[PDB]
Amino acid sequence: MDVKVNLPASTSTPQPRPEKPVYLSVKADNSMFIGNDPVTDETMITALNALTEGKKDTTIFFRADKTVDYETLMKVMDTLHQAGYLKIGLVGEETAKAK
Repeated sequence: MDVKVNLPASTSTPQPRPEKPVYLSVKADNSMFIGNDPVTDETMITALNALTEGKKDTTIFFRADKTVDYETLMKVMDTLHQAGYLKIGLVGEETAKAK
């Protein structure tokens, strides 16, 4: 008793490529979670470039959880700063200060 069986199957579905704004969202001690596109603090740059095709000339909103520490915001800033990003909108924050 022996026979070679197979599981043939195929499905043709659409694949639209719409355009939408870039919105960042972080939570916990330090965890990035984009809309249906979760990432880490390590692949944050690589992933970002893979999604925005490496475009730092786009107004991206930086949404940081209310449970973020000073060290976290200091790392993300210094990281995105050295990695470019010269146009990052500050969500829920439009106030300036100097002294």
